[PDB]
Amino acid sequence: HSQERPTFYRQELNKTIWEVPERYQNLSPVGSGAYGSVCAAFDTKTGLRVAVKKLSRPFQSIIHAKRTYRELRLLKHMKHENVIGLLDVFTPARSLEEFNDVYLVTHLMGADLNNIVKCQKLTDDHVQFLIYQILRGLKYIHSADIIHRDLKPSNLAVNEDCELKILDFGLATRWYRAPEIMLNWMHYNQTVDIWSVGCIMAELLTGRTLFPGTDHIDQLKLILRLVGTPGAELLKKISSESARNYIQSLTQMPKMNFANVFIGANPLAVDLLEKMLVLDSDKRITAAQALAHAYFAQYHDPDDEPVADPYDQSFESRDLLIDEWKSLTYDEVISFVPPP
Ligand SMILES: C[S@@](=O)c1ccc(-c2nc(-c3ccc(F)cc3)c(-c3ccncc3)[nH]2)cc1
Ligand SMILES: CCCCCCCCO[C@@H]1O[C@H](CO)[C@@H](O)[C@H](O)[C@H]1O
Repeated sequence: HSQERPTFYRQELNKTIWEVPERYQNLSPVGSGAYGSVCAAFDTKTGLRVAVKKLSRPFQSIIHAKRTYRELRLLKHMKHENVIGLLDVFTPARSLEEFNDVYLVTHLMGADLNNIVKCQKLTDDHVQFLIYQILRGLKYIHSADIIHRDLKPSNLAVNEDCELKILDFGLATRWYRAPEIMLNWMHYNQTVDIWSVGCIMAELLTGRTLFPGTDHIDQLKLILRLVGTPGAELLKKISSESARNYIQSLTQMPKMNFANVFIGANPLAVDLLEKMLVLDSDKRITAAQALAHAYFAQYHDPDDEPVADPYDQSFESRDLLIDEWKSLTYDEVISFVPPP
């Protein structure tokens, strides 16, 4: 109605003074790093357990300030059940002149896909549900012209109703990366993330990491052994002469028979894996196409797989001063409207 600034309180946490609205109670540290620090809390207003992140050094430099702005813009835009979103953002500052600290609030997440899966085979029905949610989230992320680029089990939050959210941080590190990402290709397709989904899905089905490379080259050797050496269609799109001549020099390997590799799996799962784990990124199934695949028939609802509002990322190409990034960040804090 009902206008005021909330009443704040102060408490010493993770070696600094935290100043938060009184709705957030029982702060308990959960982690600290270069980035800032996170406390778990109880939001008495919503009845939700939340995580409150206080950014470290948000405006220390142009690059810090642009990163802070980027993070707030992204979190503000992401409004989807299977993607991290923003419950609240606040500052104790009462003016731009006072503005120094940024706090971000989201649902408390205590378990990632590894924490829940624990290296065991999941049932096919359970794999359908988890992969469906990842693809549902990716459809939304991709529709905002965003590519995750490092999707992996540690970036997937899952609760005890195995409801899943895609994150861009963690609560082995390269095993799920697209081969073009490990070769610093640039010009990435959104299907870089589909490769990662194939890697994750394979592992949930078999209980084994698909490409557990020891290092960069080994990872690539494991990939080529499964999917085969590049065909002529792929080779004609490689602009680098050294890349082409190295690839041609490799002994021709056929794509393995996925039906035999994943013997025992639902043949629809095998079919989907064959469509995700394709070396040529142009020939990989998209998130929207994958959601329509027969494997997900029990979960697919074409009227409840939403896309994002257009996401203005023009700021990415701007070179601005610190105070400008800071003011733009301040604007976004003030304009925040919580979800219903
Ligand atoms: C860069 S790495 O050190 C790093 C690790 C974790 C985090 C990190 N950021 C958050 C986090 C918290 C609130 C937000 F609004 C947004 C992100 C969490 C979080 C969210 C929910 N439950 C538990 C923890 N973890 C950030 C950076
Ligand atoms: C020997 C290992 C070869 C790896 C080949 C990876 C091929 C990835 O696929 C390529 O991705 C590019 C986007 O990044 C596109 O521009 C290309 O058209 C596409 O073919």
